[PDB]
Amino acid sequence: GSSGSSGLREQVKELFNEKYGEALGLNRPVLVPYKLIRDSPDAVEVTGLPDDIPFRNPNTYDIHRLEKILKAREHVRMVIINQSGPSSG
Repeated sequence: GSSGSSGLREQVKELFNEKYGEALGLNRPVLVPYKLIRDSPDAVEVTGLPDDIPFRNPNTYDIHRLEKILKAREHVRMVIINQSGPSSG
């Protein structure tokens, strides 16, 4: 319930998605199966995120977190714990 232009949200979206891709060893951004990771916390590892900020759907965070995350976009790093992905899609 605010006025302006919700961009960060999307920015963060592509961010987490971007990380996933790189983590998957791909060269393209891929959505993050938070639903899975949720039930399976030993599926993908998420790090680099800002302190005092967990790792969940970017569609909930606040201007701060949204920014913090973005402020740690270069720090944010994903590591495939248990999943393994194919090559050349």
